[PDB]
Amino acid sequence: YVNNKELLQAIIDWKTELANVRQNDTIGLAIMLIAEGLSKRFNFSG
DNA sequence: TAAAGAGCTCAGCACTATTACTGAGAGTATAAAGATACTGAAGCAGCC
Repeated sequence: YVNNKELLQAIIDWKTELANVRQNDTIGLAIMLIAEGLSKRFNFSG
């Protein structure tokens, strides 16, 4: 799906900003992505 | 002797405080996981 590392980056960055409102959606798109990919796991998707 | 006091405490309907107790919530950091048939109607598509 998606490089875990870049996600660490984005979230570190929203950490730093929340240390000041919203967050980037890059990480949010990736979240949708990973949710939907897990959905196709084998116990579920049944 | 026996009708008649005044009270000693036991059925019989609540009440408040209770006690499991079921629900709402908040933590979660390995993975990449298909054998109708027909008619019709606008839209699309090429043309002088």
